[PDB]
Amino acid sequence: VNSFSGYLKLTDNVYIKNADIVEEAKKVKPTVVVNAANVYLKHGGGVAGALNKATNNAMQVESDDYIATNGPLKVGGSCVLSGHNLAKHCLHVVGPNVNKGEDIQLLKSAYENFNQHEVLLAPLLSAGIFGADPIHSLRVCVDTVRTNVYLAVFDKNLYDKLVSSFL
Ligand SMILES: CN(Cc1ccccn1)c1ncnc2[nH]c3cc(F)ccc3c12
Repeated sequence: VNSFSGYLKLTDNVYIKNADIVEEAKKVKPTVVVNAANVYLKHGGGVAGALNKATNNAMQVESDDYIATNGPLKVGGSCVLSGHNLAKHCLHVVGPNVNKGEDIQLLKSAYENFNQHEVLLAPLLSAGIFGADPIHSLRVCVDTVRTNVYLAVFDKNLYDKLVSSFL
């Protein structure tokens, strides 16, 4: 039993809700919140900008030190950093950005990072300003993640479409 509330169950291990991931993170305090990161951990907009703003820029400060030490992530890769006031940990995952021409096949590799964590609160990778089709992202999620994932979808219209079109 966990504290996630109001989710629709899609499969054995995938759940979905219309929610603001920032507000869901602050209420749940999950062990892991997933950020929709880029390779530079520059949290300027989309989910990343919202999560970083909610940490009063502490996420960005920590991320800049991470990059100065380790260099950029790989597209499809991830790193674990602090969850600050939102979660125990933040798993920064880099899905391909279609608006940069990155290979959509890397979306599966991106979701594989979720399997290293038993339970996660996450957005749909490569959705929003990353330019992928969220229906495809949901399909890859369901077909790749085996651990328990709670997907927060900000846009109510999109959510209804994701639920209604799910196979
Ligand atoms: C993937 N996105 C955004 C998105 C874009 C297009 C269609 C659907 N969703 C999110 N997903 C879950 N929670 C979110 N909180 C957000 C707060 C923001 F200020 C900006 C973005 C998000 C956000």
